[PDB]
Amino acid sequence: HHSGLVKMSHPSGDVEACMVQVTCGMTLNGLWLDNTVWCPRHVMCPADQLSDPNYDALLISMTNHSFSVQKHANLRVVGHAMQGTLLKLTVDVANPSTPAYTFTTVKPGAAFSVLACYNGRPTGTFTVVMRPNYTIKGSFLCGSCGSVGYTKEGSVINFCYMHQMELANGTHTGSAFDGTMYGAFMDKQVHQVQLTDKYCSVNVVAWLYAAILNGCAWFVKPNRTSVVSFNEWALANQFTEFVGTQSVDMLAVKTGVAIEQLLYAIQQLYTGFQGKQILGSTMLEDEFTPEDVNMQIMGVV
Amino acid sequence: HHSGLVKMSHPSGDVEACMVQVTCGMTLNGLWLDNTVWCPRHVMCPADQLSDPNYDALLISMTNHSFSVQKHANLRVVGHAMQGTLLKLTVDVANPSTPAYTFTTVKPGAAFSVLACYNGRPTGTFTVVMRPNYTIKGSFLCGSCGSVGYTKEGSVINFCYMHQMELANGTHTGSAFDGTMYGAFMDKQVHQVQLTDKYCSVNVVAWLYAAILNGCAWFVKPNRTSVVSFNEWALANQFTEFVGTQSVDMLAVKTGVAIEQLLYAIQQLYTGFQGKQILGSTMLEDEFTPEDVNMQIMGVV
Ligand SMILES: [Mg+2]
Ligand SMILES: [Mg+2]
Repeated sequence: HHSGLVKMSHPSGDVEACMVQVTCGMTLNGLWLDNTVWCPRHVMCPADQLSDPNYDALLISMTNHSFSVQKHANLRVVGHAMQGTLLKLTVDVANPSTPAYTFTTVKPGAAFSVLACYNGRPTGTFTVVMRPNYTIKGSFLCGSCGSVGYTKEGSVINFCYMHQMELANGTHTGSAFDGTMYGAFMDKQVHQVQLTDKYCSVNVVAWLYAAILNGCAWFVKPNRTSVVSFNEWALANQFTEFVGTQSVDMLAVKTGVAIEQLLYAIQQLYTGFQGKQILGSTMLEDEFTPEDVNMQIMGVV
Repeated sequence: HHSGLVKMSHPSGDVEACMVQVTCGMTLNGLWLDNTVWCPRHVMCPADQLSDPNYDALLISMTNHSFSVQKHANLRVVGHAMQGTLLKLTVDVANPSTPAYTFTTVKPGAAFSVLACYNGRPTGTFTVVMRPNYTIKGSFLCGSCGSVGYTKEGSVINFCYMHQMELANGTHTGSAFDGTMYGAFMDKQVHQVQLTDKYCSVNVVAWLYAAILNGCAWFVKPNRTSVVSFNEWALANQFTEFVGTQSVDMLAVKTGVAIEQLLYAIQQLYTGFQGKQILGSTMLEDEFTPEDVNMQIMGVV
C-alpha cells in the first residue's frame, strides 16, 4: 500500500524566468529580481584563491564592467555591492518577469524547493528539508552555485537559499538572502567542522500520522510520553526537541491519535522496528513535514 | 555520507504554460498544444455514471460548445474527438507557448516528471518511475486528472502520461497520448485486477553503482552471476529481468566493478543486509535509474 507521499516541489516556472549567468574573471548563476542580480561572492575568486579569499580586496578590485550578466540577453551592470556572502549587482533593466517575492530564512526541519541551474540554465528541481546542522542533502555539481531555494505562499515566492558549497560528507549548504551562511559555515574551500545531524522529531511525528491515515497503526498504543519528557530524551538520543504546531494538531484531530502517543512510539521504534515495516520502511523517516502530509494526503492547504 | 542523489524533476515552466481547465457538464485539467487540448474522456461522465460509463454515447451527446476550456482566457472549442481514453478538443487559438514536443510511451523502470495540477493551476512537481505493473507511486487527489507526465531531451518535451485514476492500493495510473491506458487498466471507477509489482533490477544495479561511487562497496565480492542466470532467478523472486544499457556500462567502466558482480550482490542482499546499510538504507532501492546516477553524481548527460 502506497502512502501517496512523494517529494513534491513547487512548480518552477516563476523562478526559471529569474535565472541568469554571472561571470567575473568561473561562471555561476544569479537571481535577477527587479533591477538587482544576486549571486555568490566567490564568482570574484581566482581558482587558486578559493581556499583563503580576501573578498574585501577582490570587491575593491572590480568595476561594474568586470561583471558579465547574461540571460539565456546581456544585462549591463551599473552598480555592485557585497552583502555577507552574496553580491548585489544593480543592472540597467528591470526583470519584466519578476514575481511577487520576499526573502526569508528557513528553519531546521522545514522543506523548500530548489531549482538547480548550470550556466544560467535551469536543469532540475527537487525538494529538501533543512537539516538540524544547517546542511541540505541536495544534488549539486560544479557550476551549480547561485542555484536558489524557495517556498511559496499563494503567488508569492519566498527565496530562502542560494547555493554555495558541498561539504566533505556530500551534503550542501548556502546563504540566505541577507548574505549570512546557514549555520557556522564559511564560503571558503577548506575543511570545516560540521555539527551533528539529528532526527527531526516533528517530521517523524508527521510521517507516523501519514501511516495512520493509510491504515498502518500497529505502533499506536495507549502509552503516552509528554512533550517535556520526550524532549529530555531527545537530547540524549540525537533527536530535535519537539515543538507542536497547528499543522500537527490537525493530524491529531483527523486521526484521533494524540501527539503524546506518537512520541512514545518514536522512543520505542528508535530501539528497533523488530522486523515490522511502516509505510515500507524499517527506519524512522523525517523528510516529510506536517504540511506535506496535510496537503498531499488530506488536501488541506 | 550523503549520496548526492535526490528525486530530480525537470524544470516545469514549459509545461505549466500548456495547462488549462476543462469542464463539461466535474472540472479537470487539459494540455493545450498548438490548436489541440487533450484531456481525460471521463470529463464527460456524470458523477453517477463513473463506474460504468458509455463513453461512445456520451461523446455523441456533446457539441463543441459543451466543452468549456479556460486558461488561468477562454478557448473556443471548434472540434471534438475521442482517441482511446482521451479527448482531443480542437480550439480556435494556437497556444503561443507550445514547446517543441513529441508523444512517447514510458517503459517500466524509467523515470518521468509529473506536473500535478488542480483546476488548471499547476500545484506541484515530482518524479516517479513507471512500475512493472504499470502503476506509479504518485501523489494525486480529486481534481488532478489531466495532470501530465513527461521526459525531456534537449529542448524537446516528450509527453508520456496523462493522469486518470487511483487504484485501491494507493498507486496511480493513466494514459499515453495515443489514448491507451498503461497496463490492463480501464478508465472506469470499479475495482480492477492489479499485476504484481517487482523490483526493477536495472535500477537496483544503478543504485549499487551509486553506492560504490560514494565509497560504499562492502557488498562487492569477486563472485559473479551471469545475466542469463540472474534472469532465471529474477522470475522466481519478484525481480524484473535485467537488460543492460550503455548507461549501465558507463557506471561499470567508471567504478571498475562488473555488472555480474552486482547481480550476485543483489541475490545475496535480497536474502538480507544483516544489519548493514547501503547509502543509509537496509533494503534494495529501485527508484533511481542508471541515467539518474550518471547525471547527478558524474555529471554525464
Ligand atoms: Mg492515498
Ligand atoms: Mg557527492
